[PDB]
Amino acid sequence: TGPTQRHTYYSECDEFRFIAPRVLDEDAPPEKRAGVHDGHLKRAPKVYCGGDERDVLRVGSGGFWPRRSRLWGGVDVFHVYDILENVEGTVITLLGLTPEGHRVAVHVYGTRTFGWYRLKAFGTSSDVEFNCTADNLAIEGGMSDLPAYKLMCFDIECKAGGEDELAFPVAGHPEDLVIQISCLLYDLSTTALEHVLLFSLGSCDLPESHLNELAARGLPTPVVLEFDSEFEMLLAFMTLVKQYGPEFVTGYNIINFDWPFLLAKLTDIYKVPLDGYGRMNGRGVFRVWDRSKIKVNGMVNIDMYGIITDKIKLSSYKLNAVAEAVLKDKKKDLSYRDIPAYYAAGPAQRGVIGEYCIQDSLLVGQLFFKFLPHLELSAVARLAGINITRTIYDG
Ligand SMILES: [Ca+2]
Ligand SMILES: [Ca+2]
Repeated sequence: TGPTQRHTYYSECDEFRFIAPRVLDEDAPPEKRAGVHDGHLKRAPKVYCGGDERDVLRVGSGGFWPRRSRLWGGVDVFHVYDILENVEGTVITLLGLTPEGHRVAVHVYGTRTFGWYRLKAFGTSSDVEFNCTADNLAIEGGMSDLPAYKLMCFDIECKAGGEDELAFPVAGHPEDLVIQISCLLYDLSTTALEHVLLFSLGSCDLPESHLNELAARGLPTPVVLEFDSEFEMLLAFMTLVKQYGPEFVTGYNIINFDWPFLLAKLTDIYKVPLDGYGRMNGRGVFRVWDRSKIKVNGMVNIDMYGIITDKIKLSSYKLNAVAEAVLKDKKKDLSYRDIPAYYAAGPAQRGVIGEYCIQDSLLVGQLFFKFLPHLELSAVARLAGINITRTIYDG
């Protein structure tokens, strides 16, 4: 039988373009440690974690990252945060959470924005889905606290791989690789940090001092996901994005750098269709366009750089200067000038790259929870009668 509408995200993958820095071949002689390998490889993408080893696209009990996924590849009151329009007649899809924290999509038929509602083959990555008409819906008065939506705060590190290692990385150059992704998952209602993930191209041993500091701050112990190539890492990040499905996503300059870089790699280098990687399982919007906008269906992208430049007056809006100014937190900064020499040194030094990548995402979380931009944007979305996505990206 299978799904009525085809899922277009990778639920399976048995061959891919393998691109990796040759310096990770710590067993190879120096004459062959320069540049990147770039070829095809006929095996399933895989991820390593703490000595254990899994296929990236396998779903089961032993997963290295959290999921909020009912369906994978077809295998098996509410609060609305976002609304999709699609054709089946025009169907209006309300995306949301119940008080229990189940993900819902309610498909409203017969038509020709943020708050609680009452009711009176899935098209999406939800736990339950409903067909109804607009008369089956009413605003649930007396409910105003946000359900347990999830925020993903993320940051990429890139490494230019051409004859100048200090050159600004260009996504269209196959040898300019994403080498790490920090991915911090928070509960948006309680503000609790629930997971600290570091995606790493190559082996990566975070330092004891960093692990002890996070433990002393009472924060979750980081999970390091190690990968042999850029595609396996990018596929796994997108797999987490689809499987965990953070309703809100934040970062610093993620709209003008991180998202455009990732999506350029995924689209141009690897030929991965992005239209099933949002909330919808295929034929959904997932696009960056030019400073940039972004639309990912079912995901609210909030760039803290935009929020902060709009809100504080500063001599510099570099994340470090902002952290010193706003949080009073004097972050020590790893230079982009350091990254190539550290990356080539071994898993301990790639661990130092990892620490600073995690610390960056942690500051952006603190900034996020200070300004609470989602509260400002949802308030405007309610008042102005438009969805929160359009509230951000339209004038
Ligand atoms: Ca960033
Ligand atoms: Ca960074």
